[PDB]
Amino acid sequence: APTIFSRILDKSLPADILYEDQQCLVFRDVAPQAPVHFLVIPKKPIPRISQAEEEDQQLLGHLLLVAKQTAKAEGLGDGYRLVINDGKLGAQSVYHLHIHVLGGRQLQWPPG
Amino acid sequence: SLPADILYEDQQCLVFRDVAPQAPVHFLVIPKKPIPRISQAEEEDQQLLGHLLLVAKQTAKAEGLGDGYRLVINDGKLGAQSVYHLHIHVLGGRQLQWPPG
Ligand SMILES: [Cl-]
Repeated sequence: APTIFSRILDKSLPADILYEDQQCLVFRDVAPQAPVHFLVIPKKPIPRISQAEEEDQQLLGHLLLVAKQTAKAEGLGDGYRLVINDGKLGAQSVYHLHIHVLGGRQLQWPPG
Repeated sequence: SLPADILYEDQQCLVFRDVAPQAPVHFLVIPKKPIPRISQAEEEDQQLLGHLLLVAKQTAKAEGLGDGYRLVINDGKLGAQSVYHLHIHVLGGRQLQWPPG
């Protein structure tokens, strides 16, 4: 049942943590696709965005605000990209909701 | 473009097809409040931002994206942000690659 993010959350797998509160955790991606690449994850183990529900509204907004706050802290003033992958066609890696934040280089278009 | 290209509307947001699609399904979720960039959202926007994500995933289901899809928000020049109003892109109907641009 638990994904590897369970170890990130319980600190049994050391990670470069940029932000933490009782709702979420932000840590660097160890397979980075940009000079800055971090993940914002809820502590509630919502597996994918398609499985979020109305009761998650506050949490989801909080994740976006934390993403943009952390982007500022990481010096992404010239721009960045937020990405959420759902399921196989979305190339979702781990089945625990995560927002990717990529910056520090020019992002291309299309976005994959 | 036609009125039916607005896939969803409420007092908080509008959802409409992208006329320069990058996938067989490609639509855009925008707030009615004119937040220019995600980097300029503020704490007061918490509920609105969560609503936009829920609307994105609800509309993805309505558009038949049951095998996966991708949400993208671009900020500024390095993000390739193309209009200075907040847009959540939703892309589906094909395999999305990695990296995401
Ligand atoms: Cl954009």
